[PDB]
Amino acid sequence: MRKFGVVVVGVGRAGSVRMRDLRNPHPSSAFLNLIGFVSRRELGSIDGVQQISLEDALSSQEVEVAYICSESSSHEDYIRQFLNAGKHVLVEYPMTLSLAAAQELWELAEQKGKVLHEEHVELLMEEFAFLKKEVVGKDLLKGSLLFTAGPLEEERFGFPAFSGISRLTWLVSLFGELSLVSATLEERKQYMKMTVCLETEKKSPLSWIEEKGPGLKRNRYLSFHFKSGSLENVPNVGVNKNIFLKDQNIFVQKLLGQFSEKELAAEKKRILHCLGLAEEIQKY
Amino acid sequence: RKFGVVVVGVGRAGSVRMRDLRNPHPSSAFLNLIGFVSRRELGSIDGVQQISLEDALSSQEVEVAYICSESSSHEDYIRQFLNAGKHVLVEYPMTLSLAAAQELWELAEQKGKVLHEEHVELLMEEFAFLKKEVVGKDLLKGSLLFTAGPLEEERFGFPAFSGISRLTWLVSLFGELSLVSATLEERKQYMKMTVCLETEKKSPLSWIEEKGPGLKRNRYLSFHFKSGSLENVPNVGVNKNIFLKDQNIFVQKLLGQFSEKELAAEKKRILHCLGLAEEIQKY
Ligand SMILES: NC(=O)c1ccc[n+]([C@@H]2O[C@H](COP(=O)([O-])OP(=O)(O)OC[C@H]3O[C@@H](n4cnc5c(N)ncnc54)[C@H](OP(=O)(O)O)[C@@H]3O)[C@@H](O)[C@H]2O)c1
Ligand SMILES: NC(=O)c1ccc[n+]([C@@H]2O[C@H](COP(=O)([O-])OP(=O)(O)OC[C@H]3O[C@@H](n4cnc5c(N)ncnc54)[C@H](OP(=O)(O)O)[C@@H]3O)[C@@H](O)[C@H]2O)c1
Repeated sequence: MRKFGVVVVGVGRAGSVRMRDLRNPHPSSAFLNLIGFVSRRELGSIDGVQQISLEDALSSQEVEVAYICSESSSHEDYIRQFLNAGKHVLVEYPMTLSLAAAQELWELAEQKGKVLHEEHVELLMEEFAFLKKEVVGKDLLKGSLLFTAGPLEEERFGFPAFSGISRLTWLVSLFGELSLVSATLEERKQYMKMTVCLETEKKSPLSWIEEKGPGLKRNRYLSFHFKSGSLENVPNVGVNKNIFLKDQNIFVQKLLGQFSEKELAAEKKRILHCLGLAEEIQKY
Repeated sequence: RKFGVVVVGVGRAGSVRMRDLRNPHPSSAFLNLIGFVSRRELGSIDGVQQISLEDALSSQEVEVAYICSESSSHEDYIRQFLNAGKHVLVEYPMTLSLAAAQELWELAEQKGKVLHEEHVELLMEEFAFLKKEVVGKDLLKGSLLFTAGPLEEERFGFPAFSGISRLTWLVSLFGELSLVSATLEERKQYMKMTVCLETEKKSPLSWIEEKGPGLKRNRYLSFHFKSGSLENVPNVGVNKNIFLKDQNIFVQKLLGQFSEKELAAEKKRILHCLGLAEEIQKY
């Protein structure tokens, strides 16, 4: 059995889940081989997995795939280094905090012949499976999505339109490419609220709000209105199941060339579309 | 805006279905389990009420029938519910003859409803893996053995049908297959079916179903390619809601989320297998 060598860079929340998924038996994982991890800190060994240096990780012929799971701000730096070193790259969203940087990195992967992949577990959640099915038949009059959470260090996870690009990705996936009508932002040092206004190609208004402050329980609130009727809640649709694993599975399919050019292009377009809006929003 | 569902036949399959309908899941959000139908008088499984075949066919409220009874009665129930105007999900094998399947597909088509043969075996982790391993390859020779306990042929049918799941793997992994030969041993409480198939590129696949007492339900698999071989599926973890996952495909059909191209490819495959099961039963 021919397995790709993997190293997980940044052993945080995201990183731990990846290591655990690699180490447990699954179809995706059968094709991979976790050779070690890279951390800014001196950890030694997580689950019999050894720490290894950035230096030795880029060097190694054994290592063919880098999972970048560090804070958003360092993503761009690491992606570039691993692509230049000749490795395939999986990176958690947002892949970068600028459109131009994303463009450069895709173009580099393309040139170096490797897969670059922005993880999007939000598209694999139950809540979204349901919405994908509910929206199918419909023509949206107006709609709104609010996400609340605790404070987040912008110096390392970036501006909220980037840190919450997942919410945007929903709206884009559900309703096509969107354009920016306006965007306001309140800050107050440890609170913050971002109010965005988007339109769909058929010119119908979507509202997007991210609120982050202390005492705020991570939550999602959603309301869609169509010509046929409205949806005020997602109903109880059960708990999310291995969203990260599932994303690994898409990545391995890429490594194996199981997706079409048509498909890989649609995805690239979408990712850039969002990164761009995040930027357009941050300007306004 | 939920479809009314009734589960016909409360066995192992039927229990799973009712549990999955009762629990909160994306699929299920679109369905509404109205009742079940049983040859026996059960009363109420989980606050779900028993309802007659008669009142089940009558009801405007009931729009979908899940047929989960023994394979022998599938063809009977499918026809009745399709005639009564209901969409139909049926567990494999949908029928025990090619001809019957063709008629029932043609009936659904004419009545404008979805008919769906369940194939949870395509949703197993073991298959997820094979789907990826096979992708790059050119198969020299290959073999698949499945063992289990005895099974009443009068009610689950001939083994090529009761194990059409195994065939559906080989077909799904290696394209449409042809029959070169097929032998069968019996000693009444034991049985072994040895089949030989070829792929379009004319390379040999062996398929064996063994059923007898004291035999632990098991699968054994060996593929040889021009590049190398595969003697085991490695530990790939346990299966996860294969039935729910099938329901999901069914609902996607109810919402028309699949293309004509896709729905066609699936009908073709299903019939290709039912046909082979028949050609094997002949020989
Ligand atoms: N985890 C999720 O649920 C999730 C979901 C979607 C997207 N993401 C994305 O995934 C990336 C990482 O998110 P995350 O939630 O994993 O970030 P995190 O838990 O805050 O960890 C990020 C980084 O913190 C460093 N670190 C410093 N002190 C640490 C400590 N005491 N414990 C753990 N790590 C520490 C690690 O780098 P070193 O090991 O080198 O120090 C680690 O890579 C972000 O780009 C985020 O946008 C995460
Ligand atoms: N088991 C699986 O994992 C599985 C997987 C794929 C396909 N299938 C297919 O599922 C269909 C049924 O298979 P199955 O495994 O569910 O068969 P099963 O559990 O033996 O049930 C079949 C029928 O037996 C009747 N029955 C009579 N007495 C019973 C009792 N005491 N307890 C439970 N049921 C009793 C039930 O009908 P009444 O309620 O009307 O009495 C039930 O519908 C077949 O086509 C099989 O090929 C099963």
